[PDB]
Amino acid sequence: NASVTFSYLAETDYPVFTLGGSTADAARRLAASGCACAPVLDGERYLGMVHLSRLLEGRKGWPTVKEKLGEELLETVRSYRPGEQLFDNLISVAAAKCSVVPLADEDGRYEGVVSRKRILGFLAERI
Amino acid sequence: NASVTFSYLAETDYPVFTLGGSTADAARRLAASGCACAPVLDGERYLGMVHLSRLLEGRKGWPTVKEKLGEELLETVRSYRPGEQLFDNLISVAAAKCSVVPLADEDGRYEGVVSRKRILGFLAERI
Repeated sequence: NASVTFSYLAETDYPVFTLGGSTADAARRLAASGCACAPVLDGERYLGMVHLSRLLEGRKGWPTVKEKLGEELLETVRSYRPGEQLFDNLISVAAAKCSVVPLADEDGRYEGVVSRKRILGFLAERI
Repeated sequence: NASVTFSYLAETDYPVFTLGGSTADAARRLAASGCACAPVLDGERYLGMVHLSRLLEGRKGWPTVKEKLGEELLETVRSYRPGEQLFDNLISVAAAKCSVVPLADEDGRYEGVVSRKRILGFLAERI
């Protein structure tokens, strides 16, 4: 399977937020969905990952309606093109803080995520 | 390679809770630590995994002050012995809901966890 590309495991049924959007919404959706982190877009462009731990940092409750998803909240980690080879990149994917890595095309347009869970499921059948 | 055991990747710096403990504290600790789920013990004995999403189910924000961590909240998923072979069990580990699997000895004493992150990092070195 040496030539298998990130596209193979792409998922779009994963929480994704928009820059300037509701942080209360974001925190709730992350916590409810079993995800510690999710991509944040500006229009179509992937900008960064936001972590539930960061949204709840310092406070005792949940974000209020007024709180906005700023760029300062994001970890602007690398993305992968859907057409990149998965097996050229396992070291970096294993090292990523978030258990999914974001996919973006050549213009930076978000194309979903790939999870460590699905990568391991694929490898387990062939290792 | 072939004969590597779960023990090799075992981690004990991972959140762990105790039966009857504060659910609001547990939920707060999960969210602050970047973990969606963690083991719950009765003494040293592993009982099951608890999920942040389960703890928040039907709560507005945090669990109430009086709520205690009871066994009906747990996913009583399988554990692995530290001496079991990793390469005999990748399919089930990849399939687990939680991104970690609990280790327990022959008597069910909790011995840490093994994460999908560490397993993938280990594989990346040899694929």
